[PDB]
Amino acid sequence: TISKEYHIDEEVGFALPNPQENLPDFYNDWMFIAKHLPDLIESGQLRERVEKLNMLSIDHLTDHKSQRLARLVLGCITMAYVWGKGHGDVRKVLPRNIAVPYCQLSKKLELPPILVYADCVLANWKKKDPNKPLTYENMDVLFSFRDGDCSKGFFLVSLLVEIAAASAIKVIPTVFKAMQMQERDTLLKALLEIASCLEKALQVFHQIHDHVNPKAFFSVLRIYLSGWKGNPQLSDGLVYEGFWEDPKEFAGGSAGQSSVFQCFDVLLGIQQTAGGGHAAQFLQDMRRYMPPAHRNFLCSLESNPSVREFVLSKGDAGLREAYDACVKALVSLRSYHLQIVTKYILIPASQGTDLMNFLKTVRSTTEKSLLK
Amino acid sequence: ALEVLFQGPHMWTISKEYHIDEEVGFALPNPQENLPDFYNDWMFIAKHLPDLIESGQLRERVEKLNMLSIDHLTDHKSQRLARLVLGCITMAYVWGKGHGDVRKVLPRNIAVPYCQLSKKLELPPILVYADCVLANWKKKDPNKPLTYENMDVLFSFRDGDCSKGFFLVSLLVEIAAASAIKVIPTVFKAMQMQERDTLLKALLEIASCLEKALQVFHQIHDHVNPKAFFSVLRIYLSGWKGNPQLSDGLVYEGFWEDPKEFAGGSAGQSSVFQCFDVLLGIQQTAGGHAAQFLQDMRRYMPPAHRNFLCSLESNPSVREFVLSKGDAGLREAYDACVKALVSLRSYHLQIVTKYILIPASQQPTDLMNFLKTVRSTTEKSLLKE
Ligand code: HEM
Ligand code: HEM
Ligand SMILES: O[C@@H](c1cn(-c2ccc3[nH]ccc3c2)nn1)c1c(C2CC2)sc2cncn12
Ligand SMILES: O[C@@H](c1cn(-c2ccc3[nH]ccc3c2)nn1)c1c(C2CC2)sc2cncn12
Repeated sequence: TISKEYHIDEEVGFALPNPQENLPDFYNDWMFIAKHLPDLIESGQLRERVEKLNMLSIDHLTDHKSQRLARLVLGCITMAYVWGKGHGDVRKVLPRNIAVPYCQLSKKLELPPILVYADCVLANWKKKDPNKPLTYENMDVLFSFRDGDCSKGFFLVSLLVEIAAASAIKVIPTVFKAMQMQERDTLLKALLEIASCLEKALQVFHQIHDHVNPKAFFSVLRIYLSGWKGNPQLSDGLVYEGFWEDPKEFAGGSAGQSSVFQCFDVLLGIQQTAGGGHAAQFLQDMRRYMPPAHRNFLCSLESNPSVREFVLSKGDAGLREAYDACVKALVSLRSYHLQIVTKYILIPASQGTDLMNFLKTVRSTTEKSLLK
Repeated sequence: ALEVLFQGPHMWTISKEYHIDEEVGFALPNPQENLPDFYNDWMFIAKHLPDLIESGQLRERVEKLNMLSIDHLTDHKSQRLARLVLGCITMAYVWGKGHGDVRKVLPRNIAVPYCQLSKKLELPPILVYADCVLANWKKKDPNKPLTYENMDVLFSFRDGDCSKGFFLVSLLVEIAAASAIKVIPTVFKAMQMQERDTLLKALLEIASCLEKALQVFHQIHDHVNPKAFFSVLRIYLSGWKGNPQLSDGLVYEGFWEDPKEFAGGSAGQSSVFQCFDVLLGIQQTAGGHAAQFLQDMRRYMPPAHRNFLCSLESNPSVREFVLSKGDAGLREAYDACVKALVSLRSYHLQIVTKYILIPASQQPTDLMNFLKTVRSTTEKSLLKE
């Protein structure tokens, strides 16, 4: 089994298991702002409340779960401060009373000082009833940006698909041990088990229609997910007052920072990060925005022999069929995702085109990996 | 690799799966000089680039080739030689005499097998540091040692291009630095086991290897001349990523639809220098252009060597360990490694002034800033000035 040092959970996988809901009393001033973003943004009192804060030390965040909650809290406040109401007026400087401890905590956790997928998706959740299962009805997010932003639906549906895909992670050690031991039948059962997990993850995906609406996603949520890397609104980046002299550019929160999807492309030999193209460059850059243990996990998978090369080298139709079942399940997920992105991004934009090409290039690379 | 999946990142030994040699390190040990007779048509062109470019017959000889299958390259060394052969021909075809006329399309009879072999080896279809430096060499006498006098390159671009000097001197510095690679497992085991004296001897041994590598560097003056390097060799090292001569990249006829952009051969693709920055916690790859360039150049390294660098990043921080000890001796040994890197990079800046900066001014920079930023990042990693 996968070492504890990789921080992969048996149940939720790359998601943070049982995230912390509240910070120690020393940080109640941060917690008040973060828990009241919809009202403080709408009223215009948010930027003032941030500017009125006293610079706190990160020294009172003892455990990893408190450090991860503080990252989500500070990250949500930073996005809200920079974008405000999201109708034009951008703040180009992050005050030192928040930027200093944000960059300090970010340096400790080896993550950039910007809200990432690991903050608003992997750590932004809770069970309503701990005795009930991990289903949409029994879950909620810790923070939202605005009322009606569909943040709960967007984040929880991504999280539920992450957990659905995570069921195949435990099969990875079996795949590599079966190749080493030359256990052909074991590798076939293992590849077929991974395919069924990825097929089950596509069924989970269907919930996106019931908890997100195109208008709220396109006109509201999108604003707060935006970063400052190649953005004309902050052409040189953001100033992290009292930490850096020059403004630093960081990419916004992306599902391209999800370790589960990157790990199945690595596992199946789908060279998503190879080729020198924009899609490959983006996905490689997004690894720097993943928790360090999860970034280490992906590299360890790349250090292991190629499952695709092994299957190609065997002249075994059954083994090729099992390998192709995994690849087909990934093409199916990415093809369904493209239809969702057409409904939620492409069509609302007409009532953008680059995101379609990025997803189509990623999907095409997966399709071209089929042995047949 | 399976053990690291079950017990976590731990580099107690350098596995053979990383393709690092005990003697030449990241360089390809004993590279193949000749391809099977099936590829003599490629070999003729590659071995005669100076004469074929100068005569004007080169582009014609490439266009006259029949598309050969990569199926007759069985071993890894033949595949690496074919990459160097095809890569050298591609650079010569694209640039020609290098005085204006560029070819924006690579013919399919060469581009198809080049991209096929490149896809197998997980490297881009452009000449990389691993081709013209790590695989472009041979021992004149196998019984004599790895010294400049007993070595030669397999391919050159033009007569008097100083390719032998530029490539072999880079290679000899690579091998000099490689002697410290075997000390890496000792460093990680000493930190795990809390063996303070062992870690001190290990850090001092790495420093002496990096100090010996600066002495090796001095040979650059005797085998390279500024005029030949600036007016000739530079042309053939140029790539097609952000180049105004091939603004959209190169067309790899019969392999890709759109023209693909790839960066030219760079010493920023050297795994030995990147691995000592990773080992010493010099965050060379951590938002600026210099950091982005060095991270991108990892995609141009052999896959096993790219995996080696990420495995080093997965292991605990030697810098954090040394900082946390309040031990002047351990800090002095750590600083000896960092100082040896600052010394190398400072001597290199003087070489780049002599070979690039001054020749550029004697005619009717961004690379200076890149090197200065890399050197500054190394200097700022010193615990005590
Ligand atoms: C409202 C529905 C959704 C929309 C509009 C949407 C949109 C997008 C966009 C625009 C990208 C491109 C990267 C970027 O610009 O950040 C992307 C990438 C991606 N999305 Fe979604 N997404 C949706 C739902 C989901 C869900 C539920 C998941 C499940 C985890 C998911 C997983 C991914 C993955 C893994 C990528 C990276 C590329 C790939 O591996 O195919 N998406 N998505
Ligand atoms: C004729 C002498 C030399 C010149 C003019 C020269 C020039 C350059 C240039 C222009 C770069 C910037 C990157 C690029 O544009 O691709 C560079 C980087 C570099 N060069 Fe050289 N070089 C010389 C000799 C050497 C030798 C002998 C080595 C030994 C291995 C070496 C090692 C490096 C390294 C490691 C880098 C990456 C940046 C760094 O880590 O400091 N150079 N060089
Ligand atoms: O990649 C993120 C994203 C950016 N945009 C976006 C970016 C640019 C845009 N332009 C016009 C619409 C639009 C939407 N949507 N989603 C994302 C998530 C974030 C929590 C981190 S969760 C998820 C699942 N599939 C994608 N994502
Ligand atoms: O990075 C490569 C390079 C580019 N240029 C260059 C780049 C821009 C220029 N502008 C005017 C002259 C000129 C030369 N020199 N060297 C390089 C090597 C390549 C074989 C792989 S070997 C080596 C050691 N130090 C650097 N290098």
